[PDB]
Amino acid sequence: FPGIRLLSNPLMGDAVSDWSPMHEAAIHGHQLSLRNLISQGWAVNIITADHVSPLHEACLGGHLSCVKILLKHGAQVNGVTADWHTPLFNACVSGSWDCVNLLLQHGASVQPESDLASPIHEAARRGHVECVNSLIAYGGNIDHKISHLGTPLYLACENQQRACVKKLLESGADVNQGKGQDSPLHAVVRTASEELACLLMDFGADTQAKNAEGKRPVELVPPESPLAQLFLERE
Repeated sequence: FPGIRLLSNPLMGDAVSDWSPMHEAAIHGHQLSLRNLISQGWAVNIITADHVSPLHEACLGGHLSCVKILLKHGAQVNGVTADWHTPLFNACVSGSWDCVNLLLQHGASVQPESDLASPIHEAARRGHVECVNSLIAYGGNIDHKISHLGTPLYLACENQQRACVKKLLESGADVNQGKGQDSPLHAVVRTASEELACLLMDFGADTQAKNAEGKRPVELVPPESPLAQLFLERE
């Protein structure tokens, strides 16, 4: 990339490689401090040994004015850390829809290449509905299914994000797409989440779908449980 790097010295660990005063200012939302460092000739595209830029940190803190000044001075929008995080992913972590919108305005890719850090999944799993909204407005696939993770719907259910599950279903998410053959309905009955089971069913979940073990959702609940009596009622 076109930018300054901070290298680790594995033989000299006190030597700084994991931070700088630019990162320091970004993480704490000190945009005036960032201004001063920039006017002193410090690059905004400066990455730690783990490939973290000040923009990554500003986004993680929801520091909108810091994001703006970094972007103004050429901060890379789509940089990926050693953990595959993009600035957009980090904004989704923080829940700052303002930061998310601004990044998307600056052409941030809605769906980065590493399915190891999906913004829409992260937003959904955290219940950040506004962030989910912004991603969809910029082309994000509400049903994007990742191997060994699932859909945003599946993750929202798994993390008990009832308001988010409701919003995803209201926005047209496929009620029946989960993770592999484990539909969202299977997953929530297994955890005995009656709120989520009824919500999913209200939006047309398939009570007859079979999972990897060949089992319908009803077969994952105790026969005397209130869920079982609901499933039986419908059959």
